[PDB]
Amino acid sequence: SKDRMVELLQEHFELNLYEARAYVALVAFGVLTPAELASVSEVPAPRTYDVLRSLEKKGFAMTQPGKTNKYRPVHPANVLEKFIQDWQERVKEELEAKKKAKEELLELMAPLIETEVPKYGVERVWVVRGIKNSTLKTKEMLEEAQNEILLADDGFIAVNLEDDIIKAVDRGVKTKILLTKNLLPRLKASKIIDYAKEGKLELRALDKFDLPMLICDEEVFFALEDLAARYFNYETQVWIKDHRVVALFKEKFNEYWEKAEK
Amino acid sequence: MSKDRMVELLQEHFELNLYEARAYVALVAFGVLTPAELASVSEVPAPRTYDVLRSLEKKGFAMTQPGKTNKYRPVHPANVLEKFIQDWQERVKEELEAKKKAKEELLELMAPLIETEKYGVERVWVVRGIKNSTLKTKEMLEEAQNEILLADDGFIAVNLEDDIIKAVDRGVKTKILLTKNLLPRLKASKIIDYAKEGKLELRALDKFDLPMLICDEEVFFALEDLAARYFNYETQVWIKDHRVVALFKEKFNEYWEKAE
Amino acid sequence: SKDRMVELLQEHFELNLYEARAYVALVAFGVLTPAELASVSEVPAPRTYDVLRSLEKKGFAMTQPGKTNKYRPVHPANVLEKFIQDWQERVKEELEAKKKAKEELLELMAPLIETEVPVERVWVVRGIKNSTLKTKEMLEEAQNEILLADDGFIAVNLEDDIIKAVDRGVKTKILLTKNLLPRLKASKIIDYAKEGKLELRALDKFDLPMLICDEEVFFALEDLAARYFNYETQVWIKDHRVVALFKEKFNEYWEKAEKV
Amino acid sequence: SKDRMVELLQEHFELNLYEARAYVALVAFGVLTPAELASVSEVPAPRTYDVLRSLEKKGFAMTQPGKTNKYRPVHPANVLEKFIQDWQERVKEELEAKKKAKEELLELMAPLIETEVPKYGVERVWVVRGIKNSTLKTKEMLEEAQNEILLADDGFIAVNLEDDIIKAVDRGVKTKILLTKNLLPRLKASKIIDYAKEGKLELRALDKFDLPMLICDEEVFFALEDLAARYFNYETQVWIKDHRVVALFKEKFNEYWEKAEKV
DNA sequence: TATATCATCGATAGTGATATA
DNA sequence: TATATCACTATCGATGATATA
Repeated sequence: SKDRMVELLQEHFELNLYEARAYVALVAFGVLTPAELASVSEVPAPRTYDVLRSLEKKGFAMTQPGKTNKYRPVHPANVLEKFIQDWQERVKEELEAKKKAKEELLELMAPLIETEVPKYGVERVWVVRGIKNSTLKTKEMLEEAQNEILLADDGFIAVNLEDDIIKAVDRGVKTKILLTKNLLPRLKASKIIDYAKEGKLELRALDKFDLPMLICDEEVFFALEDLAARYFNYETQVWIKDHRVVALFKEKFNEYWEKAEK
Repeated sequence: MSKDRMVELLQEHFELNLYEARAYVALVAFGVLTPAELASVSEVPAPRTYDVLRSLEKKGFAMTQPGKTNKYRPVHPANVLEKFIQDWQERVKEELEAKKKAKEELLELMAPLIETEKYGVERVWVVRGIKNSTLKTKEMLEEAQNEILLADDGFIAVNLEDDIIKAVDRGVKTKILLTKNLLPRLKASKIIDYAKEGKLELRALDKFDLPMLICDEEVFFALEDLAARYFNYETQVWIKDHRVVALFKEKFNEYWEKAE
Repeated sequence: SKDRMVELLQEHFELNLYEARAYVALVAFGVLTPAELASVSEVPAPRTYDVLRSLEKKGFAMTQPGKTNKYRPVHPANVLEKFIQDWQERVKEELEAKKKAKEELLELMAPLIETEVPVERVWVVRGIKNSTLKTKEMLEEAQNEILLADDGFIAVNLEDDIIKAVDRGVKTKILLTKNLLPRLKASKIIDYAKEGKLELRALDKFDLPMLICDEEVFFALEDLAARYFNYETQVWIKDHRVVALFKEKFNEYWEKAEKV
Repeated sequence: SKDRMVELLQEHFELNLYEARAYVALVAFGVLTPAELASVSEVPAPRTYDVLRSLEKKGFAMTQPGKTNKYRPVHPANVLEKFIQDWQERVKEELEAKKKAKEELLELMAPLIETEVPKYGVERVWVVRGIKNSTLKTKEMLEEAQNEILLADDGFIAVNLEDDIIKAVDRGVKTKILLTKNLLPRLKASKIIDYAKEGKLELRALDKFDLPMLICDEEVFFALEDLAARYFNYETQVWIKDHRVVALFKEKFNEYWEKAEKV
């Protein structure tokens, strides 16, 4: 059962193999010198000196310093109990430290904490050119619109999104639709005209506007004008997610909005 | 030191490594992240983001977002951080109980070995560390038969009130000299009950250079070296010799004439 | 041995745990044997020898005349000061190697660089600290107009590029926040401002800082999280309609700005 | 060469192999996609994506975010210079941090600084037995005595150390020698008695004192009385280095001293 | 014998390669 | 073609064994 004594020492009292063996030897034989320890234990001769000295610091042994160091064991009923008590104080301090750390981390993370869940990533700028990619990107904006939808279309949009707008409107999203006159001839409803008549959305027409745009909440979608590209529907478009930037486009839209209607 | 301070604290007290700590701040910062997005916005290497995010969920700091494409959300700091300390307090409670079990079992195993602890023919021993003072002074108290002279600076016999009271019950004459700063510790103590009841003498003094414990013909004292104390390696001596004890006893009686 | 001393040593003086402890021990006790070091410290006995040998190689300890392997500490005032000196020295050495490398790189990349003309009309730059990596190209390419509303990051340290553009007869309007004014003391921009070579106004604040050069515009987005990680997004757009839009906003700010 | 450019990038601009290769490719070809980068560089296909994004953050590239990310290089004349400048600020901050750390370490170590050289160790307690070890230990005390030497000998000190005492005295060490009367018969004529007569040291004799001791400065050397052992000269002796403890023994010596007879 | 040193393990952490629809 | 993951290196620090004179 000496192995058991040694086993319980390493596991619950911060003693390593040799230190555990050394202490067990002391209790059993009483007073030992490093050399004597080597002959009655499994502690290597060369190590018994620092192992006994080690126990000395841990409170497991008392010593007679001299040419020949004598070591006697502390009564296990004392050292073992003293340890647990000491251990409990160390644990209390570590607990106080973890709690302090938590309070600090919480104050630091307060400003950084984000309650909005990123819908399709953290990117706030996206460059689109394809007809497919332009369509998907626009559908995302409308699908995620919550407050307002401002659409100034001259025809740069590759797809008719009557259903996506109407789906957005039925969700309670305020919608303003601005069209060029020579799009109405192809804009026979096909709803929207219906929703307009029913006052479910606003619909105004204008002959000319140079900066067509799609605004959804705090996002804007616009093209970098390229007349040739627009024909091939490969015109470069930009999506931006920023209230400052969108607020600017929103001012431009309202300038258009107050100038025409049919 | 804002973000980095957060990564600092996380690594120091919540067992996250550097990459895990960074990953968690990012999650909290951006709400949701792909392993790719994480590598992009953070100093966690791309090839490591995958395992790093998997390690965070296993540690309870991150949850795998519904569906696919490997999207991870952070567990709210108030939740994970509070939960971590709880579970840690839980594991500590478990260990504290295992220690108390081990002690009992060890004492059960060491009973046979200790025929005598009659503690030897040696008349001098050294003990390292003031925290280890009572590991010897307790044996002095239990063996005392006639006299006890204790001038405590707060370390000689800390938490040995019961052994002192017991010795008194055995008819050992006891004189206790304390520094006035130790008085409050004696409020609910049973020692005052014995002092005013005249079972032992108890006096106080602002300070005295040489704290000591005398029991019969034994004496215990500490040396004084600043460096040694910084390392918890102060030297304390126990001597069993009538001439030397008589010498220390004279010093005690000098102090005792100035107390209370 | 305050844990904080060992802490600082590891953080700022490139000692490992055992070495940091060893050095405190030396200073504490003045002279130590490898054996004595292991005894009084938490440095393993089997490691004290190399650890002390490593301390001398790092200049923190000197080998006592001996010869029985006794080690003394180099006084903190000496070793600590010398470490910083040598570190300042190595940094000076590296700074020169960097400037050499730069020159050599520019010489090697010369042949490659004939592919520079800013087809694409939009680019993104990460980090407000990287703004000028693009805004510098804008300024040098400016031919007709320059409209700069700076909050302190748009065109930091680009005074010379601005002055140069003006010299080429490019009309310049600079709108600054009043907190940046002191930075212009004796600056050459004021010399041109007072000489009527450029307009310079100040404003308490403005939401959308920007740089307009000809038909190009440069601006930053605004996300707190992104800034914590040095990953703020900045956009460069080359489009007359969009520039016209931003120029309208600029002219709104410009109508409210102090003449400076 | 391409190797030289990549080599200077890794060494002085905090770029790793792939990042360095990637940047050099950008400068050479202008605008690249991750897939394009793989076909004109040594950057592994699977890595080109995170490698290009990495440069993006370091200020070595500009990007068009989209399904297919396009990357353009920053002009090396700009990023390289910007780097050196940024790096100089980081070193500046680090210097302030090292210096601050130094001020604190100095304040913390001030009380701990030790000017006294041990000579024979840090031990302040030593247990000695035997003539050899008892003799050597006493010779050391006398060798290191600087201020005072107090000797109360009844014969427990074993070997006669007249020469070690006289050597100490000639060094300017104040010496008080207290002896038992029945040890005087063995001291004439040599040598201590000569120094006593010449008033180079004090010499007093006393019939009885129960606690013999050797005091050197802040060290005391005494035996744990064992008459049987003392005959076999194997009596247990203790050496202690402490001003408080030595001060106590010194009071006892002085008690004996005021009771002894001169010469 | 009592001085003086080595060997093995696991975990970081930086860095260049490899694998799956 | 993009995603997903691995593999090697050196250092640390913890722990159990070996080497001189």
